[PDB]
Formats: sequence, C-alpha cells, structure tokens
Amino acid sequence: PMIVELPLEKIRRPLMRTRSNDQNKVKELMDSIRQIGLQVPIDVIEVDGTYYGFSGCHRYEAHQKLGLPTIRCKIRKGTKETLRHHLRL
Ligand SMILES: Nc1ncnc2c1ncn2[C@@H]1O[C@H](COP(=O)(O)OP(=O)(O)O)[C@@H](O)[C@H]1O
Repeated sequence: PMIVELPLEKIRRPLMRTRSNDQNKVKELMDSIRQIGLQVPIDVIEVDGTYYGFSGCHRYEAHQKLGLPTIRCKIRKGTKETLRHHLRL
C-alpha cells in the first residue's frame, strides 16, 4: 500500500447523506492540518477505476474547508463485495 495524494474531486463520498459532522472537530482538524499537515491518511477503496471513501469524514471536510486541492490516501484494491458491505443498511 503506497500513500498517494488524491484530489478531493475524485473520492466518491456515498455516505454524505449521514453527514452529522461536528464543526468543532472539523475546525480543530483544520487548524492542525494547516499547522503540521495531515498525519493519518484516509482509507480509499478503488473499484473499476473509481475511488470511494467511507472513513475520514472530518479530515475530508477539513481539507475541503481549508481550500486544499489534494489529500493523502492509503488506497486498497477493493472488490464489489467490500463496496457492497459498506453500502448495506
Ligand atoms: N494533522 C492531524 N492533526 C490532527 N489529527 C489528525 C491529523 N492527521 C490525521 N488525524 C486524525 O484525525 C482523527 C480525528 O478525526 P476523526 O473525527 O476521528 O476522523 P474521521 O474524519 O475519520 O471521523 C484522529 O484519528 C487523528 O489521528
């Protein structure tokens, strides 16, 4: 697993419907990343040449509200089942 800087516009976020993000943690992470940068890269799954992200909601929102183009990611080659497992009620 190689850490890659992926643009924010390429990570599909299917769980944005459940975006109960506390702006306090978001702003704390914004300040910390603006200080020392992102330390824990988010988890991204590649399926059929498309990137999906289910964790790292606060970090993603912080990168968005900080005006940063890319974010560090640890990409895992995934299948249709691990993509379907995350999309199961
Ligand atoms: N530069 C950073 N400053 C502060 N926290 C960071 C940084 N990089 C990664 N993190 C991680 O962000 C997490 C805190 O946000 P959290 O809400 O848990 O993340 P998520 O976005 O997955 O919900 C911690 O697990 C922390 O290790």
